[PDB]
Amino acid sequence: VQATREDKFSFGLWTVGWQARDAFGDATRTALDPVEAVHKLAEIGAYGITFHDDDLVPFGSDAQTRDGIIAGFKKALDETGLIVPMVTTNLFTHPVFKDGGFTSNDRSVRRYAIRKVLRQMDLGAELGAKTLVLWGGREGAEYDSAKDVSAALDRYREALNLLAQYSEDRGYGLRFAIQPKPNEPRGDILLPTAGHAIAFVQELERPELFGINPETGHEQMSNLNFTQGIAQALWHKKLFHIDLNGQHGPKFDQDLVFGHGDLLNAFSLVDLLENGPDGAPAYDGPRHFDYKPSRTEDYDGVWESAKANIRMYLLLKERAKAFRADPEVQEALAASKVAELKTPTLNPGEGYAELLADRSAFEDYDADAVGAKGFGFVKLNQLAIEHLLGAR
Amino acid sequence: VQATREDKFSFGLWTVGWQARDAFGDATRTALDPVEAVHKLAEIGAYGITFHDDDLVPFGSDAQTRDGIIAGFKKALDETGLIVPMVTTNLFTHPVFKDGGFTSNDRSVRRYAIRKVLRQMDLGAELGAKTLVLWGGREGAEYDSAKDVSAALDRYREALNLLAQYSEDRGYGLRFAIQPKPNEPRGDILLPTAGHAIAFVQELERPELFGINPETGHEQMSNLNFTQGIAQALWHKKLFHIDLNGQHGPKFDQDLVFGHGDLLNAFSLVDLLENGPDGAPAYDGPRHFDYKPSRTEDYDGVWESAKANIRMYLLLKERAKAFRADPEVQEALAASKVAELKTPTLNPGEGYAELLADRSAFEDYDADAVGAKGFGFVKLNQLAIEHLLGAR
Amino acid sequence: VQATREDKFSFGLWTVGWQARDAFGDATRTALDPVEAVHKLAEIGAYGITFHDDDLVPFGSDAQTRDGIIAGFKKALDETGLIVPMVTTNLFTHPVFKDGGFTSNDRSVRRYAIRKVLRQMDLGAELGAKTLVLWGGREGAEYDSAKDVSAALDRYREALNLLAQYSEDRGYGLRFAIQPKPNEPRGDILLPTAGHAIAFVQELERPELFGINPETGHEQMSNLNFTQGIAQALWHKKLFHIDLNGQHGPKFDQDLVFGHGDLLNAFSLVDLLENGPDGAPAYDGPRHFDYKPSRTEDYDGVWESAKANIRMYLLLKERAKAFRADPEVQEALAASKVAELKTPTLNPGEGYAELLADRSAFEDYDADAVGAKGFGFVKLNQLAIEHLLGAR
Amino acid sequence: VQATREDKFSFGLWTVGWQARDAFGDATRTALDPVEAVHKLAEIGAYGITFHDDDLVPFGSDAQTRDGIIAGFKKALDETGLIVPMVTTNLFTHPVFKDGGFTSNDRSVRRYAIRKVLRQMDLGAELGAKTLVLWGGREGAEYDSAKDVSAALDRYREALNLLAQYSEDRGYGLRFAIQPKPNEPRGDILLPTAGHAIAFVQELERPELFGINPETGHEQMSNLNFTQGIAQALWHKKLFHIDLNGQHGPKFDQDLVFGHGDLLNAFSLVDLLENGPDGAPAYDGPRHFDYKPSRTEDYDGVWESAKANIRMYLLLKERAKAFRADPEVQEALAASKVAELKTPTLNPGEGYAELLADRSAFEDYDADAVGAKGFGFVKLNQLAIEHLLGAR
Repeated sequence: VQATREDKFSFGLWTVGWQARDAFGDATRTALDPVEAVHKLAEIGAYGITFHDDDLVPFGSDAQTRDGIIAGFKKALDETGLIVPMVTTNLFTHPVFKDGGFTSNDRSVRRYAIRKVLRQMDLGAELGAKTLVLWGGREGAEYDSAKDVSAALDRYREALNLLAQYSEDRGYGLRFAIQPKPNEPRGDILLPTAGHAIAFVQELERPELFGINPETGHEQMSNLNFTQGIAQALWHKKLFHIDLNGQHGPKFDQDLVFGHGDLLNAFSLVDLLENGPDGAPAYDGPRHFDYKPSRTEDYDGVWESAKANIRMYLLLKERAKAFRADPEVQEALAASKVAELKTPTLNPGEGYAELLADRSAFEDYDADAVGAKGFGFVKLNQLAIEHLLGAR
Repeated sequence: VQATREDKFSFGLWTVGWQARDAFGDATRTALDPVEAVHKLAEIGAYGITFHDDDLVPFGSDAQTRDGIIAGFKKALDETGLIVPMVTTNLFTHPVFKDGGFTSNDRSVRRYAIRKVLRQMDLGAELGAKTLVLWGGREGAEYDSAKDVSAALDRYREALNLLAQYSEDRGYGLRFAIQPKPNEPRGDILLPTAGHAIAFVQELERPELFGINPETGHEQMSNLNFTQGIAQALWHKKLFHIDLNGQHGPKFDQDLVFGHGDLLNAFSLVDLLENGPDGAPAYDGPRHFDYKPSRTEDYDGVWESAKANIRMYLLLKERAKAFRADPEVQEALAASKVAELKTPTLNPGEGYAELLADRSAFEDYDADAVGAKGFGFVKLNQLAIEHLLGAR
Repeated sequence: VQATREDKFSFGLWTVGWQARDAFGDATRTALDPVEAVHKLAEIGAYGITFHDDDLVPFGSDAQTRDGIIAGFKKALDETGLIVPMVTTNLFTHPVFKDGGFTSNDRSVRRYAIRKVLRQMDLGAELGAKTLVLWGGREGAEYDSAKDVSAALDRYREALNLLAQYSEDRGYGLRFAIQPKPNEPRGDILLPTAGHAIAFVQELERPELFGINPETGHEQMSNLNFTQGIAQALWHKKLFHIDLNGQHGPKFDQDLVFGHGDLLNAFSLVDLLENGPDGAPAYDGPRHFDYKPSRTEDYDGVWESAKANIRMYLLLKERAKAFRADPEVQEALAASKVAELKTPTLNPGEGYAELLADRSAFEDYDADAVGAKGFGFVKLNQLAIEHLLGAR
Repeated sequence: VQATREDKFSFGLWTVGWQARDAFGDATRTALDPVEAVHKLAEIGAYGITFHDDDLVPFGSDAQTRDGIIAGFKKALDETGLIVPMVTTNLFTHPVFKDGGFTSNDRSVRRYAIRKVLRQMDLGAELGAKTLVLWGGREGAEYDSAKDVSAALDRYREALNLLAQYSEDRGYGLRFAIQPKPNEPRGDILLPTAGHAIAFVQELERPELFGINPETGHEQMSNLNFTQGIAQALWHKKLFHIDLNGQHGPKFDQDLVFGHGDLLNAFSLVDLLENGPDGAPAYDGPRHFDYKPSRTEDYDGVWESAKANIRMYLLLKERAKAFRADPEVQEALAASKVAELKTPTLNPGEGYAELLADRSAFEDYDADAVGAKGFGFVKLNQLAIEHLLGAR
């Protein structure tokens, strides 16, 4: 197939730009020029590009340089038609953030971190970004007695309340998306799952401005069901953005191409995002790829891997639609009573009083006869997979 | 040490009463009489006993039979002085619940599930229980297409709103605590971690009546930090109850004695609960043990294991107390800046305008000098362990 | 695609016959009659059936009874043309085996364990079985001080040496296949991975008679690469049998249909077993399915799930073949140097003296230049996945 | 507690020398001078130091430089009395090794990796090292079709056979220790566990010169029981060296101080190594710490962490000793029949025929009666933890 701008495929500058310096070895690729990145991505079908302040402008660039870089970057966008849907801030690389940005034990670091973000907000607003992604990669601990979690949540909240305040006052219209991750680089990161992140956001001052940006690999690092977590995020209406990639369970963060890790779950995820109610997608934001071209690859492998992300999503989309359109699947869905879950448990107007009065719901209920009937889930699963294999 | 009623140690009837029939073998123990369990627990120092409806009254007992059991039960409670702080309902054993209770795809099962729970609420309220624990062990799926999560959350919420209503109307004054679990017995369980359950609870009609009942091993099954998740539950003020046990990371649910799994996390958990703010404990509900005496043991091993739970908690408590009263530990805390996280990042009355104005927060900030100072976290962790080891 | 006797699909009596009584609920299916099982399996295309002693003859049947059952069973075999390629012994269900069979701390249980297996060997010999599978499910511990691992290995070895002696004296011609599992039902099981089992077998008196029977799901419970461990087993020539099923990482043993867990790894496994050395399979034994029909299914679900196992294998086989026959794949394989690994590092007759004399292997070697060339592994992976999805 | 040279504590130069550049941030510490490291370690009680060729001599130093560095290093060992018990080679950092050393698909890289190692062998022999540790960090893959495992094992073997030939011919008297790791940095590494490494070594030309160097965190990354795995290595007599550190289950490689991860397992481990047969340790080699001072620390934190390792080991030893010496433990050990596993299952000269004629081993055996006696394992376990806690 072919990607259109309506597919809304976006990529971070740090994805195709990863030089491949891992925890155990040196970089295997030279630095990627941002203008070239813009050009290369425009060519493969991306509709937008994202970045961390520091991916674009080298940490400690004088005003002249910074200004210089931005203007060249704006031209490239101009020329290519790519947009900047989201921007983020690097609060994890520099040694000053070793104990965190917003929740560093050191108060001076917290103040500095806020300033660094305000500044990226400005650039973001100027480039037309709608979302500010916040990844607290250094928020956490290696040792339990080293971090007061309650105080850290207070400080995290305190910093976000301020960012919302500023954005609203400057009229930036940004939405904020917290990105949860269980560990790496800290032994344990605060807001470890999509769940914890949603619960937190609900405690902010203007909760309507905050949501989450879950990443496939992060939930899988804890062996959780990504599709199921996204289904909950959508239920809450907190899916502000999504990062797609691949992972092979609980181990270091792999950042593989989307669909190169848990293929079955990548299939069900695409199905959930696209085969939304009223035919339409359940999610309309950017389909952002936060992945890394393997260290064994050169620049050709890099563009090949960028294209693979798009091809995987579109191939899966195609099979998810065929799946839902199959009359035999329709028959299996019915036998499994998937849609019966959408009908309220109670009849309209019934409350506990009427439920208590219904002998058929308890006193005369034959639990044994109901318990003997199967749901036909295995057959339904087998049909889904045969659709994925293109065998039907 | 010896346990006092003030310690509030409670056990489920199903813990010391587990007959040890696992997934691969027959029971190794004969059934425990509930009255006998009441007497034995009182004798080891428990202050309360809890139970699932089906633990006390065999599924399908006629009313005469059920009435008799309840009366003998109440007599034992009376005579021993034990209380019933929480009650729960078995919505997972009978074949009828193979696809869940409140969220089964089958509508009639959902109606029956609610009635089973309402009936248990009556019995709980009559025994004086203050909390109703909800463990949706069968709410979930083995295959992604078999369950509409959104519809499932709607149905879950629909059942919970009804229960709150009934309780409030009857003046039962119950609090509801959802118990999260990632998997087992379903491939994936809905509301998999404490975070997911908290975010869900926030969407109910009367959220103030709802909290969580997190279990040590359950969060460890996802390799998450239990103490850190408890800290967040406390920050939200949703820790209504707690289940203590042991686990060895991601594998089947072991239900070992508390402290027999991740000892270091058990230590930091007791520190968090007892050395709360203002000298006093941060948590005041029951310290409930939801564990299982190993299948290799006989009734002597069962009582030994019940006592081991209490000993474990008291030994860790003593060490946590000594830890904090150690001037060397205090000095390390000060050097690590733990308490400085409790100081607002912003000055009183300071807003973004003033922050933007502070050149010491950015323009004149020496990130490099700050970045080079060590936090002394290792030394702090070492003192903590020397206290646990009784080496200090 | 349809199954042939040549495909060698076999199933354990205990797979389709699993009543779905799990660690948290009652059985949802009635007992399956063995003669019935033989007939149904013959019908779906199985070439053979396997069983534990206790699956066929209920624990403690008198000889008359036992004798009667065997006679009926052999008749069913006869009529359908099904063989018994492997047999095993239940050394895990009965309470006497709570601390192990061959490695129980209790000497009398160890003696009894051996007698139970000798007895099963005679029956297997009688039915024409070629392999004796040994799954030491109760060998291991919950606590480190409870089991002397060294002594346990001595006793595991003592028992196996005896079994081989007996088989060899009697002329049974059996091969012995140890089945590794990391945990469940015990906290930790002895010989936890394919590797631990192979290393152990190398220490027996007649090692040539011993190999392993690895199970997809068991290696995945530790997050290991199943295909890669099978490759090592084949390298050692110790792959005597294989148990296929599905699993979703580290959690309780799921026993899903083959290919319903890690699909990518199911694909690479079929490629490995089938696209062997010549053109011929690299493995010639039974393709045994050790799975469980989900607890939510009735007998229609049971037969559907049996067929799904065969269907997944044949579908993956078909795509593995197509993958290897593709010119574009051939090209990608050439660019990634997969086949260059098969060429010795040393030239014929070269030793350390000649290597040391080669300035080009070190002194004049341009490591920087070589390190800059890409392997094109992502592209190769992408072609494989597209073959799997029937996209090419 | 004080460390003596008889304790044999060793540290890798790359441990205290780790500059704390992780996968997400820059170094937080400056480089450590080898000579200084030597003086500092001597000072905290270590008996020896180890290093990777590239840790001591910067990759690509001329012989003049190389020679100079070796001379100074040699002086420091001289003055301090420290020895070099083991050396290793860096076959993972440089980009050329992106697909492995010995198993790179590129033939030239394979020739080069061997040369790199022969050279390091020379230096090792000159400094008196007795063990060559091989950590195949880059041997493996991210994608199944990219690496022919069988060909890889052949090439791994070919390289090792040459190394042993050379050492034996030059009369170096080295022992080779393969260090297993499941993943990181490759998606999956060849020889993922202690078990796989042991099986592989058994296939070499001179297997008696080869063993393993297992690391605590490596086995825990797969959630395996490190103590039980060491016990197996000991049973095989392949424990040639051991790397101690801490880890919190399946996640990135943490490399915490020994005992700061799974503390209960750290305890059973010291017990296994020290309370060997007849008072004497079961293991005699170096107790090497392969850990990293947390990224949040400065040089102060670095030395602290170095001493914490020694401290942890000595405190555990002390408690393991006391545990075993306790008559109450001695009594519990007897009741649990731990030592009965040491008695052969068979009587002297007893074979299959005598066992088949023994009616007490089967026909007249009361499995139900034996199945009901408890093993008293929880109680023994509780005694161990009370000893660890200093409460006994």
